Amino acid sequence: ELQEKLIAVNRVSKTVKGGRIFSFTALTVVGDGNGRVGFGYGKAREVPAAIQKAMEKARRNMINVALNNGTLQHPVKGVHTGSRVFMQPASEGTGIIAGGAMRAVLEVAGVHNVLAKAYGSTNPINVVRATIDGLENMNSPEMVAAKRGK
RNA sequence: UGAAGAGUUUGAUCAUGGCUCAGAUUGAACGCUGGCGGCAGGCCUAACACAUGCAAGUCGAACGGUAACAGGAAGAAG
Repeated sequence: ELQEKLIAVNRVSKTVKGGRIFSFTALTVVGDGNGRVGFGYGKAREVPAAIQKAMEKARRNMINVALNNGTLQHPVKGVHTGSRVFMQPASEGTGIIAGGAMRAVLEVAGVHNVLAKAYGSTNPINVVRATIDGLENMNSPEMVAAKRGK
């Protein structure tokens, strides 16, 4: 299945000793379609090449996440320095909501049922890794079943 | 009876930090402009001040009476 997404495109326009920049920086997400998620970043002269520079590392970057029935069931926080994320379970027929970064990271996890909010710096390249830090913080009833007793 | 986001410090970027916008209520008020109806609201101001009128009356099954209308009678007459 295809799940891969583009979060943001940013145009670079400053002047340097090599001349004036005409480049684009991209941020993307992919995952494995079975339990892993990841992201990638990259700058290039053309947007399809920036997207590929990002996608090729977004196809390598992985972390495993406990994703019981493709849904969130507990309240969870995530952090990266100035950027914070908070995610909670939604009701029947409700879900995302929130900034375009969280909206993409949850699709590569197969999830929709989340009430999401961001706090502090809304910076995209931090709030993405703060969302992934919040998925390191995600737990499952199937893993707690292997912890209980003894 | 349930959960955000976006504009914005620069030659850049990331923190830290304040500013801003889509929204809404009202005895509102102003201007352009205004087809029907129902329901609601309509002197917050000068606790400053009024000509005029209305707004709180009524019972004769408590009653001395009779200003009137019916009915009888009397009578001035007609």
